[PDB]
Amino acid sequence: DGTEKWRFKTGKAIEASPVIGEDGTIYVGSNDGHLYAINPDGTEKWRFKTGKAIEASPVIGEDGTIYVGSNDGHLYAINPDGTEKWRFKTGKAIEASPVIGEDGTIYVGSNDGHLYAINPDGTEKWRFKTGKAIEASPVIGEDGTIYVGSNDGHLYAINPDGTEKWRFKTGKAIEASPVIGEDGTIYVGSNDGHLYAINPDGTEKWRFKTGKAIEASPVIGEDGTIYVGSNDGHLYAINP
Amino acid sequence: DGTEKWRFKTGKAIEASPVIGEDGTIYVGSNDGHLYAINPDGTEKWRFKTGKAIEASPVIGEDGTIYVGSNDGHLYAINPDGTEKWRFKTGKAIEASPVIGEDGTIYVGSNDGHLYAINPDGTEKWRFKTGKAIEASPVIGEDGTIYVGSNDGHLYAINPDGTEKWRFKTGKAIEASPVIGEDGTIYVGSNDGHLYAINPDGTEKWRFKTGKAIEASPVIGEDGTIYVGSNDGHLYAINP
Amino acid sequence: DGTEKWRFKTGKAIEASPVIGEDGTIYVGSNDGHLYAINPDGTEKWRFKTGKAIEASPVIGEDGTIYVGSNDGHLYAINPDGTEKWRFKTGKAIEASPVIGEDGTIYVGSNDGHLYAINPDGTEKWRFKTGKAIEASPVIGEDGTIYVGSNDGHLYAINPDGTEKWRFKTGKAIEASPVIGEDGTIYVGSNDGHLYAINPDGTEKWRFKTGKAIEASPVIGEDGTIYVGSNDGHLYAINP
Repeated sequence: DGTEKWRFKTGKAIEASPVIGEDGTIYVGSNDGHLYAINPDGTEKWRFKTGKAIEASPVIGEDGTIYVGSNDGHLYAINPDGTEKWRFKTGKAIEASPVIGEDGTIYVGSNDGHLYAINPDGTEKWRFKTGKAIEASPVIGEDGTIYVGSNDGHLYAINPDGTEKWRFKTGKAIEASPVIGEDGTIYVGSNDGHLYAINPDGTEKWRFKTGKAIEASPVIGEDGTIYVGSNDGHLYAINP
Repeated sequence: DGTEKWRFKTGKAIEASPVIGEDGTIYVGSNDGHLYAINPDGTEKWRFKTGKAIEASPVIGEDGTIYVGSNDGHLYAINPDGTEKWRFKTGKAIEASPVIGEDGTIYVGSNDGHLYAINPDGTEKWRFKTGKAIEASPVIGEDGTIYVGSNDGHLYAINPDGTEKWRFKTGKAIEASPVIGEDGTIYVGSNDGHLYAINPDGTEKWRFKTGKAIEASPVIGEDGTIYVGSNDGHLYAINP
Repeated sequence: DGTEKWRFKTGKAIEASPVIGEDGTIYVGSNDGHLYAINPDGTEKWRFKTGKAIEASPVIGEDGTIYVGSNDGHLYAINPDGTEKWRFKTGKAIEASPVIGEDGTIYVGSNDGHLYAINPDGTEKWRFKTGKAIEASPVIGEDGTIYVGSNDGHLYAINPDGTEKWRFKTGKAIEASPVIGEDGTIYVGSNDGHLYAINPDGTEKWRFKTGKAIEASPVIGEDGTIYVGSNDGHLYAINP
């Protein structure tokens, strides 16, 4: 019917989608700086205040921990009861959701330029410096490789140990996460106008030219077609 | 009497009107990336190479410098002899001509969402955020239909062959990806404030009005409840 | 492979050059629907909210009223203090700037097919119906005849009372304003690839064939030579 079941009021705009935990608790971040945990009936289970607006959806670990990045520059790990498990400070805002690896390692990009890998107990496992701010979420390959784009124009493939597997130079800032095809091909769009297809070894498979910047990730069809939007007003379907 | 006096070939389409200098010189930008200076007899005085297509007409200051924006993202200041005076870098393409203040400041807009005021020596006086139009990744239904929301305010349903299956008109730009439910209902938020529920055939099933723009995708719970946040501060829970 | 399977136009957000008032204020219309008044120091003087994107530059009249068309269908009249003086509702989006006659009448085209004549107090003096959307501003000859091209392919010559003086058929949509020579000749470019020169009585003086569509208005040199760019790649100089 499309009728309102309930509405929950936070202090400022909600910019990131909510996420539902396994017991039905709904979590949403708000530009008022708080992460909210809402019961299915619409009543606040708890709030948790960070220092500034939360732009990115939170992410839930298998033990129920809630991970959220804040414009205050910290990644917060929050217990299911709303108490603080730990906080991990990067130097500038965190604009995109963290990602959790198989072993529970939490990867998060920061506007300070680094990709951070954080242990389940909150200590730094390592950092990886790039040229400029990281705007989009990292993506993990089937073999444990962590791919991350940077406003430095480069796509970085990072080993689980923190060392560089390789980098790939595009002409201009990358604003969106890459996507991994069925055969390990890594697709990523750049402000240079090109959609790039990278082989798992870091070599360029091909590149597809549009007229203006590509600002959202591509998505891959059942038959492997890659669909990408461009700032030139078109959606492109590209043969593999 | 309508006879050809001459013709001047460039690389690609000429999109904008030419501009005539004080001394009869005709300036014209080309999609070929170049700014051409043509003499009154049709011979070429000089050309000037930008990195990408020029879409808009150049402007001439009082001292004769020729200003021209390019899709390469730079505003170029050209001396009357055809040498570069300076260049001013923005993040994305410049699609409209600059305009010049009385004190000689050059104002230009960029696809990076800003209006730039540039001092006549090519340094930045200030910038003003004018609002970037955002677009989101497309989404694919399980029958193959590709769904993408547009800054013109439509959700487009595109068939796998590239033909339009239908379009659904919302009142303002759609900034976040649609989300499809079990029964195939297509959910999408608009900057007009509504969450829309579309049937697979492109007809409206219902609409749910919130106070302000919806900027992030909705999420469906396991019992069918639709959750969505709004720029009005609320997270709304909606029945199917 | 990496070759293009197809492309689909999803609607490009258009923006127009800013306009400078006589006190120094810079005016820009935005994708988000606002007209922004920016002080010369880069601070915001005010913002005026329309319902959808503004695609054409504002125009300022004698008394300082600021006129701006919106994709919400309305032509707006704003006071220098950013208050609404009046609004005028057309059937569809307004894509090109208005023009002000010598007697203060405000002329504007609409995607609904009509050219509207509006009094400085917001009431409708008349409306002229053409077959398809009006994409480019009208032009006023020195005897007060108002010329407007239309996507229906005709150039229309309208008397100041709103009655058709004459129409002139070209083969396809006219996208660019016409231009009037000193002897009264009306020059118009068509998507049929021809530059038309039209006598004040609506008879055809001549036509000049380029290879592809003409997207921008011709410009007349001081010696009468007509310059016009073409999508065929050339700039043409044509004798009067």
